[PDB]
Amino acid sequence: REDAELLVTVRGGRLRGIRLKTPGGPVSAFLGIPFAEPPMGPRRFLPPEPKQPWSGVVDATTFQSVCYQYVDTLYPGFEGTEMWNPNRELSEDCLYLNVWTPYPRPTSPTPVLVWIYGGGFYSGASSLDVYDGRFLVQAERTVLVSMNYRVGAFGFLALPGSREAPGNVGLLDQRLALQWVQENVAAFGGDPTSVTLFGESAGAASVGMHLLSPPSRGLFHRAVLQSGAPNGPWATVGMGEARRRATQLAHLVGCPPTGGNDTELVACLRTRPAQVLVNHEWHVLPQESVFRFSFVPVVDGDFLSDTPEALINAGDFHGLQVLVGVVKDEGSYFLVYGAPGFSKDNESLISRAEFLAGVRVGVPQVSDLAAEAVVLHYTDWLHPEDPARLREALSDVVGDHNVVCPVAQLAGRLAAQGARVYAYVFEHRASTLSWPLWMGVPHGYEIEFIFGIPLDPSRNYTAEEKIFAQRLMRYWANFARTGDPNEPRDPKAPQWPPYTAGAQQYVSLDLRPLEVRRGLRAQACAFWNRFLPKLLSA
Amino acid sequence: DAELLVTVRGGRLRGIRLKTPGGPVSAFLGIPFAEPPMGPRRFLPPEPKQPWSGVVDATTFQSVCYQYVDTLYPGFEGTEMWNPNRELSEDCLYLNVWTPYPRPTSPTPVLVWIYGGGFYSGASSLDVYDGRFLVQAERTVLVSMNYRVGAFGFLALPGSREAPGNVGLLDQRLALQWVQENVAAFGGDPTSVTLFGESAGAASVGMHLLSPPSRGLFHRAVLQSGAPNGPWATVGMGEARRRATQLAHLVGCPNDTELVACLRTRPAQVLVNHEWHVLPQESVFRFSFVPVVDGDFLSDTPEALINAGDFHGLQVLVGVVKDEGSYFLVYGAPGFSKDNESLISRAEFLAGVRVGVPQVSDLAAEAVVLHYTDWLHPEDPARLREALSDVVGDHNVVCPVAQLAGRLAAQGARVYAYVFEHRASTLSWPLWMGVPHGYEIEFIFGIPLDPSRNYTAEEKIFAQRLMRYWANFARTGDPNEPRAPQWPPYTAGAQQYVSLDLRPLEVRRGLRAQACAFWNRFLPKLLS
Ligand SMILES: *[C@@H]1O[C@H](CO[C@@H]2O[C@@H](C)[C@@H](O)[C@@H](O)[C@@H]2O)[C@@H](O[C@@H]2O[C@H](CO)[C@@H](O)[C@H](O)[C@H]2NC(C)=O)[C@H](O)[C@H]1NC(C)=O
Ligand SMILES: *[C@@H]1O[C@H](CO[C@@H]2O[C@@H](C)[C@@H](O)[C@@H](O)[C@@H]2O)[C@@H](O[C@@H]2O[C@H](CO)[C@@H](O)[C@H](O)[C@H]2NC(C)=O)[C@H](O)[C@H]1NC(C)=O
Ligand SMILES: *[C@@H]1O[C@H](CO)[C@@H](O)[C@H](O)[C@H]1NC(C)=O
Repeated sequence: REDAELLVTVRGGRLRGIRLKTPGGPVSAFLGIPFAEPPMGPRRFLPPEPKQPWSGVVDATTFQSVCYQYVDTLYPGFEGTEMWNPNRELSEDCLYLNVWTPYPRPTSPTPVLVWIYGGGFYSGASSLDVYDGRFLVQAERTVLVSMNYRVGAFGFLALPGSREAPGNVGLLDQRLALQWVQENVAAFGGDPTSVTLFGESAGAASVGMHLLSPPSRGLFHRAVLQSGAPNGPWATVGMGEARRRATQLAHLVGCPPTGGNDTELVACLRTRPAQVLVNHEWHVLPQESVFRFSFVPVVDGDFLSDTPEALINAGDFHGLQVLVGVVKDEGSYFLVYGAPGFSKDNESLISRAEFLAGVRVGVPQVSDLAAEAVVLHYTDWLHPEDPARLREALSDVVGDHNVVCPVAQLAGRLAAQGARVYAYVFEHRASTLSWPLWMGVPHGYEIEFIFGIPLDPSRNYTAEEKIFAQRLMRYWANFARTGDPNEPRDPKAPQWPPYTAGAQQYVSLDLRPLEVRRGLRAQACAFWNRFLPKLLSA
Repeated sequence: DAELLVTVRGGRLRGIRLKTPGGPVSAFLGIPFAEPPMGPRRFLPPEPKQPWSGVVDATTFQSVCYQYVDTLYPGFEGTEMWNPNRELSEDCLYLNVWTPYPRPTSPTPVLVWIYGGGFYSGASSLDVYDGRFLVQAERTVLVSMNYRVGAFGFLALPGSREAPGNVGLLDQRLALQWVQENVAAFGGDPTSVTLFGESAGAASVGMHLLSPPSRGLFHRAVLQSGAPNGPWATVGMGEARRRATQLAHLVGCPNDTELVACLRTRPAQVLVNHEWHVLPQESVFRFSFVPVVDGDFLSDTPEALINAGDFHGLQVLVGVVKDEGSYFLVYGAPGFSKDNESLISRAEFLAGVRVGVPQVSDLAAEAVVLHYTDWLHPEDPARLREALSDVVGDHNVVCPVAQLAGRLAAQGARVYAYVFEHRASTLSWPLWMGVPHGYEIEFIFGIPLDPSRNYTAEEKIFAQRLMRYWANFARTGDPNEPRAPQWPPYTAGAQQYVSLDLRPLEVRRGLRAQACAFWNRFLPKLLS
């Protein structure tokens, strides 16, 4: 009749899961658990409501729908883009989370990893192949949780001050899921007193915002920020700019038939089909850029009482352990989405005039003086027009500005203000990687190793890549268990030292053993983090 | 001895025979080329020397123009070699001619030397400017003049006739006119005159390049460690008026006519004693009275003039020493001394920057600290010493010279560039200063051939090389010897220059190209 391992009772009612086959053995998965009431109709743009209790058994046996989002059509049928696109139907009914647990269920409380996906706050889903938790859970005996959260207008359109579209509800979705983990993870054998958040890109930025928001900060203990930071220039927006964007979107879909009473405007927005909002959301940006990020978290005093930059500087982070890192070529991926002269299908050897144009697109919304400063810093004046060099330099501009330097600034301030910080640069280019060689190790391509995807037999990774994947999973689980990625009791293994504002040490992650190195693009980031904001005042 | 008797338009001269290790040389030292600029003539353009009867005694150097005397390290060779070595006088407008013995009987190419000293000091009589070795070795005629410095040469009340400014530059021009009219009497060829100069002397040369009435007085130019577009080399009309006015107040003077008349009653030495504290801020530089851009001598700023010029038909030799900034740091950069290693702290570095780069905004200063900090070693004392040296040298010498070279080459000129990288075995400054500002000059003039001095045999050969490059350039506009690794022209693209040291010429690219992008391309956009 029934199998007890696959049955669990959470506060809301009963659930039935599936037994998953992994190369190392069985795992229990409960996929598609509802944690909020569906944010439908009148509940569009509103904070999430906790899921009301149910009778009978909910089947948590497959991933639920993807939240409504734009679908990338740049390179149709190309694996490099398609691997990030929705693999379930789009629905506004998307507030479900997923729990993976060992088979049989742990008998003593087990550390929990909670994954928050990225996608620029306009896309992403917990159901992507590359976020499959079955391999981590099996290899390291942790519980893994991932949630869906609203993106785009649905998650971050804000008319600040109003009750009908207060903004940041996508982050509130993440918080509700975190509250759910507190109240329920024990039922799966998980330890609500050992919860580690981790996420990549917009997911990392979200992790960081939970760090800086007191009502979230109580729901977890440790944090991992992969290739993103809450102080990233794309990651937040001001109350005014948020309103301008909300309002422009409304206008574009015929709402108020501009501005006016917020209640009327939002009610008119609620009558539009989801797909219509999605279709117009690319229009609301002030400048042509490679960062299609129309709606993102808003600094409005509520979720964030001040800018993330400010909150970081003012904060006491004693008793916090954090793991942070970046891939070797953060910038390259983004360049084929707009920068003149770039394509995945040629060498993208750009001209100097193409380089100058690329700087404005890769660093949108800075003054001409600031742009000049960028061009000066990144030009090699002994070779000002070498196409190969200009390509590399532009990739560095985009990467440094949007990822590496926000991450370095976060790491430095946290370390100096009480946190134990560990830092990495991921340098392995997958044998399976379908992007061209000149892109190096692009944004996003460490995730599949962290989740242990190369252990999937149907995939064609090398045996060394399997070993490497197992190393990374070990570091992450070590960090989740102890706050330290280092092998507890292993001495002949090279040691990963803490990152500090002075020595600035980090390790390289590739097939070779750990190599300790200094500075996260230190010269470059002094420009973005120390000088450029002073040029902003005067 | 008839070789020592010469008649110039003004009258008759008696010179002196000098010895060198290579043979004799004829020298005519202390020739008057202007009426003495004294009493009512203080601050005025030079008047041509009125003819004389009898024979001028031209066997010894004449007086040094009034100037501050450096007392930072009394008795120290490294500083005393630049101080006056004759008595001070406002009666100082004399020039000197060295020529082969016996005097050439066919037109010989002429080198004309303009000394540096921040426009506040210097003299043609310093040992290190001794023309005898160049003249014997390379058979040129060599001329050097004294020109008025400090307030006496560059105090300006723009618009006034009583003190129009730039008269020290006019002293230089008048001497160049003198050379046109009289150098043939010594065997010199007035159709082959090369100007060379170091530091403010180099800025002077460049200024003559950019001023049409001077441009007809010479044919080729050498600019050593200085350039007319240097941030210290000129002053705007308004700021010149302010500094003049402040000097007047400091010496107790109260209408331009009235002000200048009162200044003219003050002993020269009194003006000198107060010239230092008219500057708008503390600085390692003592540069109160400098050439003023007033539309007359310079119709525009040297920067503007350089950008707008057609320089086809010009050949220029330019260069710098390896460590331009180090020398200046011991004159007021906190934590610096010639007598210790000058290992400064970061706070001292930050302070030093405001002193090495005066009168720029905080934002500008921050940018300087950004560019020159190694953010992996932000506090290493040795690295900080080196970087502050870099800052001062880049800003004041290397990047103005680089900009001048690039623009001239891109606008028709043929440019040759060098970096001078030999530290003299006899150098009396500490080792951490490397090759400091001014210490190529003694090699160019062949001072190492003086047997009474203690240079090595390698060093004498080196000097001979440098004398040959320089005279080659004066004769043909090309320093190269026959095919020897060749010295290529400097171009805005390839940016090639050669290293001058004991080794053969090594060709390299870029005169601190990354650093000078900061000073020459970015920083101007900021101040807008
Ligand atoms: C490299 O590619 C870009 C992108 O163009 C597309 O991708 C190429 C691989 C190739 O398949 C092209 O036919 C595609 O159009 C090129 O930039 C484009 O150039 C075309 C023609 O000049 C122009 O109309 C587009 O606007 C350009 N697009 C952008 C984003 O600038 C680039 O020239 C290619 N470099 C080569 C071929 O050397
Ligand atoms: C290196 O020397 C400087 C200069 O000080 C002078 O030269 C020294 C060799 C010694 O003879 C001192 O007595 C001289 O004053 C030092 O900077 C000075 O430090 C003292 C310390 O109180 C201070 O009073 C002076 O104002 C400083 N002078 C300047 C120009 O900043 C420097 O500390 C020495 N470096 C060392 C000792 O490591
Ligand atoms: C907006 O309109 C609604 C519709 O009746 C009204 O109740 C509300 O008071 C209005 N909002 C404000 C701020 O006045």
